[PDB]
Amino acid sequence: SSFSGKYQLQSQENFEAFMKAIGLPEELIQKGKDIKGVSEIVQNGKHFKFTITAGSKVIQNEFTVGEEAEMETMTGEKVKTVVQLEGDNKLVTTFKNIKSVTELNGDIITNTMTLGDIVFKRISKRILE
Amino acid sequence: SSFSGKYQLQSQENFEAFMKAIGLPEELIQKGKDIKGVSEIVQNGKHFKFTITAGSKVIQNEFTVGEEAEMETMTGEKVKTVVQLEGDNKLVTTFKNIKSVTELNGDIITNTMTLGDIVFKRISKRILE
Ligand SMILES: CCCCCCCCCCCCCCCC(=O)O
Ligand SMILES: CCCCCCCCCCCCCCCC(=O)O
Repeated sequence: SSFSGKYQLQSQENFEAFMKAIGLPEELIQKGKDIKGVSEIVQNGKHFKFTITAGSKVIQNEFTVGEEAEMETMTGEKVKTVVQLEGDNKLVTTFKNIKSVTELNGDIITNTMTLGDIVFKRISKRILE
Repeated sequence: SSFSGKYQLQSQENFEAFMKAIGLPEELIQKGKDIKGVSEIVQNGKHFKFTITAGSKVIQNEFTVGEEAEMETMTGEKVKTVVQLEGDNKLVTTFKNIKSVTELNGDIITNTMTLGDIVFKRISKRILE
């Protein structure tokens, strides 16, 4: 129903392999790979505000689903794309050669980013306030 | 008694002036000045683990009060200093020409950094899980 919440990272797979494939420096990969931080989502209808803790970087993006928006990526690049809401619990987008799926089931968000044969998966649990 | 918990930034004063004075790149100042993230402290006696969201950076430091510690600063430089306990609810340290005071008051933390005539003040609030 609503994506709003603070989410603490529980586990992830292929962080290092994904970040190397997009060109992050090895120095930032090593600094960030063990951080299990908190990301925040605020949903207002079709409007989303994301404050994402990704490794050692915090990225703050905002978009309305179905509308073209400029979003900052891990590399600092701003890509123009459209995120769609599938059902009430799946956010889907593609940018560059990455497919991204954000799925909410109960209190668990699973984010799956696919690049070639690397599936980068993050599992985060809502903080029950 | 215990600093442990997750804290969300509520307000801060003089972020830009302080970050300029320590020499942070202007591009990082502009993107970080409006981020209100979550920091986590894990305390075990005199031993502290900090996962700090500061602007657009995540900084992870560890240390024991009264022991010499090597800590990463906002610029990525590593400094050696000693963190002291003042009372039971204040951590104090000096490094370079900065004095940092971290004060716990129930569910509120006030971090005050003084650099010459600039007082960079952050007020955060415990996330109640
Ligand atoms: C598509 C623009 C964002 C680029 C950043 C990529 C790094 C992973 C992003 C996943 C965050 C999605 C929200 C769930 C919470 C989380 O996993 O932190
Ligand atoms: C003393 C070096 C720490 C790194 C410098 C980063 C600048 C901001 C540090 C303040 C964080 C203190 C913890 C309280 C929670 C918070 O304010 O996020």
